[PDB]
Amino acid sequence: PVNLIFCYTILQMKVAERIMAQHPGERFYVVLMSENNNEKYDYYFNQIKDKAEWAYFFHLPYGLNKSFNFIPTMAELKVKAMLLPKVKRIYLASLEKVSIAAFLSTYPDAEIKTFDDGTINLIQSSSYLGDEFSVNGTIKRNFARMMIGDWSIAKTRNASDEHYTIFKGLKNIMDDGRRKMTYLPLFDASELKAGDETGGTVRILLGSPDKEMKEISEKAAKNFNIQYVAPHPRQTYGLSGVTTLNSPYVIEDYILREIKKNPHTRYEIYTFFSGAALTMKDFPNVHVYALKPASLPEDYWLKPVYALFTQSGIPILTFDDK
Amino acid sequence: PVNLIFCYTILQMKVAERIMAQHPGERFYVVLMSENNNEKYDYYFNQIKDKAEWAYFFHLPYGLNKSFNFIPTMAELKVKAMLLPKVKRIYLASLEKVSIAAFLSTYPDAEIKTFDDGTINLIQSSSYLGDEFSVNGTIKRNFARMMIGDWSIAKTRNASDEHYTIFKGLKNIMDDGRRKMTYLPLFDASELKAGDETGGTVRILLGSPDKEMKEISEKAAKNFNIQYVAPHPRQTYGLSGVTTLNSPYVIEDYILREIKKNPHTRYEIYTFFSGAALTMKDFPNVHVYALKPASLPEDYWLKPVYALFTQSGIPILTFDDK
Ligand SMILES: CC(=O)N[C@@H]1[C@@H](O)[C@@H](F)[C@@](OP(=O)(O)OC[C@H]2O[C@@H](n3ccc(N)nc3=O)[C@H](O)[C@@H]2O)(C(=O)O)O[C@H]1[C@H](O)[C@H](O)CO
Ligand SMILES: CC(=O)N[C@@H]1[C@@H](O)[C@@H](F)[C@@](OP(=O)(O)OC[C@H]2O[C@@H](n3ccc(N)nc3=O)[C@H](O)[C@@H]2O)(C(=O)O)O[C@H]1[C@H](O)[C@H](O)CO
Repeated sequence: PVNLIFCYTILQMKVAERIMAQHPGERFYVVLMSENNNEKYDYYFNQIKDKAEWAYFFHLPYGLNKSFNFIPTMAELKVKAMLLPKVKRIYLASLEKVSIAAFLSTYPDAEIKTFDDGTINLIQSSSYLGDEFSVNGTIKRNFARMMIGDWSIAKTRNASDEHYTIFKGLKNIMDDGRRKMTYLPLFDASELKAGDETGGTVRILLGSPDKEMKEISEKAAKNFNIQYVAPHPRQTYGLSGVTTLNSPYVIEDYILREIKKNPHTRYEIYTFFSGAALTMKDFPNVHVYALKPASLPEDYWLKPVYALFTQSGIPILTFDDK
Repeated sequence: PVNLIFCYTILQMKVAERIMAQHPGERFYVVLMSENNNEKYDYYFNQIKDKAEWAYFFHLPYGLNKSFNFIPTMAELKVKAMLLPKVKRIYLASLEKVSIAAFLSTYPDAEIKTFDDGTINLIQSSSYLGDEFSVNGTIKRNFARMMIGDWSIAKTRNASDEHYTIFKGLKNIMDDGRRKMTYLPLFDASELKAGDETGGTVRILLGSPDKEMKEISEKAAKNFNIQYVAPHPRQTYGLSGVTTLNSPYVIEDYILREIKKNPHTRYEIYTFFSGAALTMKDFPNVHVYALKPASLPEDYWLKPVYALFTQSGIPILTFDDK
């Protein structure tokens, strides 16, 4: 059972030390957040880091704080005012309305617009009320209760007049009639120039960052005659028996580039339900398949995942991974 | 007139690019906040950094986000729950109740306690209503209106039952009868062991981080026969004609150490109204003097500064710096 201490000055770090002293042997996680980095801050952060179970130094940019911990001189007031950006518009992910609410309030006249957080935006309200998520005290119900509370805040606090979504024609959690819904594709079909799939077929497995998925991935590659793996940005193990694509791009960027260079090629994307399937749903010459290993429980994924994939016309291919 | 974009994923960075594309030549400040650092995040941050006027990558710790931008698997839900700290107590600076309100709400059952932000805590409510701060549209009135709004939030939202102050016997802005006020000194007199000032006198000027203060500082040192300067943690210029103390400690730490080693020495601290004067007000064998250069306007400092210094028994020494 931990105590947290949040500090943004050296003296607050000393105070934090005094508090720790009065609670000897208890567990403390100390956070320092400052815009200034200099010898003294590091010296004092190191000091409190030796005394706490866990400490972190969040580094911020110069000018972030509109507020003052000290009593400013008139000059310091002038400097601060004539430095602050004059902000006309803030764009942020719908759920960042919750996590950065405090900052939005310091710019009450800015026009706010939101964009998809990601595939989280595709779970409808009524789905959070589903029986899956309605057992009191369970992990799934805590998730749903947390989402419902946050969407409510994102939708009704700090008014925003527009939401950009990257998912054409799936109902968005943000579409509540209090804002314009605007489709914002990741590409322009005009610049891509894809034509008829008269050329060949390229098969790619989307790698998983979970290492327990290694054998299952390797078995999928064989079972389905898949030439390539595109590793996940956080994937840290290698897959054998398949050609790994070493590219600097995430899959959507990689595939859009390859389509432009190969406008007649058929790309087949196979995945263990990555959100990239929903993100690439409407890319030309792209055909997504979901893979379902028999050895995983039917409820490995939440029910809305199957429903979005199915609504989106994405086949689910089951296979006995043994 | 700037636009801000806040992002916490790679794809949100692409979206941010699309938005920028639709607003060609306008000014954009882009912020990326993530717990994950890997090749792909840096590649994509660099990319958007080449496209925006200003961009920053705030690095956060692993686990910070209780929320999800994607639809989690059951396994990912389990991992997240069994990782989150069980928090019993949060200590934070009174004004951090405002800036980190969003985080407090994710731990609604934690006991919250606050401590001084700093000398800002010593300006009373009625003082913000002073005539100095009551001219509509001025920089001082915007400051007061901002403080009044934030203290109100800090005092009445997310209930906290106790405030630690480091300033004995000056009225605190947080003392509103909705919390215990607790004095928390920076030292124990029991461990310091200061005795009668039978030894010698040490005179120290507190350096200023403002370089326009250089000549004035150097003239003060001569006029007042001050042996030493203790530079401010952000001071970046050197003072001539005085011995600069090269120490790793801030003044309060330095002086407490020197007192313990020299319990009969008289320390005289001279300052251009540093908050360290108020912080060290009640240190044994310490005698603080405020310095007021004739060449600065009478309103260089705000009126509550003079009043706190005067209430605290701190002489103000005027001198014609020429
Ligand atoms: C905080 C957190 O966990 N974030 C995770 C990310 O670290 C990863 F863990 C995961 O990834 P997941 O659904 O599969 O896919 C998310 C994005 O990762 C890229 N990708 C994925 C697989 C692959 N083989 N090649 C790729 O290039 C695509 O751009 C895709 O749209 C997850 O659920 O495992 O979910 C994402 C976020 O949803 C995403 O990073 C931003 O939209
Ligand atoms: C964000 C921001 O501007 N922060 C500023 C700091 O960078 C500096 F700019 C200033 O400093 P100021 O009142 O003089 O004093 C603040 C603290 O700095 C240390 N000190 C100061 C002068 C000196 N010669 N030797 C020292 O060791 C002491 O610990 C003192 O209590 C300012 O008003 O100029 O105010 C502080 C904060 O109030 C302080 O850092 C935390 O309490």
